[PDB]
Amino acid sequence: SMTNNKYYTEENKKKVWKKHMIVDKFLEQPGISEAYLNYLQEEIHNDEWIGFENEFFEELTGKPVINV
Amino acid sequence: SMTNNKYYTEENKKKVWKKHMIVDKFLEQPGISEAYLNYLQEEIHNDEWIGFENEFFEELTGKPVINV
Ligand SMILES: [Ca+2]
Repeated sequence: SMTNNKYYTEENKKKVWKKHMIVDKFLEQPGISEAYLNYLQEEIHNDEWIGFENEFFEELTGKPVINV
Repeated sequence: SMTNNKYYTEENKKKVWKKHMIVDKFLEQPGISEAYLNYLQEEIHNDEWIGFENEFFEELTGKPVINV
């Protein structure tokens, strides 16, 4: 969670990996998953997300979070 | 699956990085942020989260997701 390639350190990569594992469980909780869907349905049209087309597509259509 | 270092590839690191930015804005929405901190309060005790205590602490006390 930062747009700076300078902060894109493998230590921060691991930090972010683990925090995403934590929040992923929260997103699957009933109610929350629907409000998250509503958020994405709104956010996918927000042109501030330059270059995130593919990640918005994967989250909205329920594609896996990572590539196995 | 995110626990297996076999998939800790660089493509997956970047994918997680960008998806975590998307999810971070949702967690700042009013209502959701409270529900998330409640979730964290409950879940910190579960043994699934052994060795995630630093991340739970950072998320619980409003630390930046990455160091910076
Ligand atoms: Ca809806």
